[PDB]
Amino acid sequence: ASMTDQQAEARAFLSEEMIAEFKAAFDMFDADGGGDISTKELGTVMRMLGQNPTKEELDAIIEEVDEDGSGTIDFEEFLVMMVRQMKEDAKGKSEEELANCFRIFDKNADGFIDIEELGEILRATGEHVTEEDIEDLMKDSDKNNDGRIDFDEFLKMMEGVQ
Ligand SMILES: [Ca+2]
Ligand SMILES: [Ca+2]
Repeated sequence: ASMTDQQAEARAFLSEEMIAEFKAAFDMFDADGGGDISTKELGTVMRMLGQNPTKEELDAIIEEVDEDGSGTIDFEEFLVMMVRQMKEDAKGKSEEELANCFRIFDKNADGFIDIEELGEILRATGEHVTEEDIEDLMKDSDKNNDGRIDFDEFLKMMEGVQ
């Protein structure tokens, strides 16, 4: 992926109204109307738009985009950086939520989901699940054949591909 390839993929990931919303905030720091902002303002615009880069991440980005020393980042490069951050933050949110889901499923807090806990959570959804359906999910998710689902197997069960 060239930079332009990365920029075309960044644009394809976002709806056009979202792109124009991001440009409306970006434009408030341009002033000069040139299609770019100081790299000193990148963190501010990113956080205004709901992203949370660390300082180390921002330094890494600035160094990626400011090799000519102009001290600016353009809008197309800004979109590439926003999509990278959106993907990273969403990944972190999903892992955090899966760890909370496991702590709820594991009613007895022993570090495993057993067939009784699994049957009880699935029946409470209201779905017409049978004991055979519950046993089939258990057997398919239980990689090491100990009769239970630990957090590593839970992550694989839920994420599915993984
Ligand atoms: Ca348990
Ligand atoms: Ca197991």
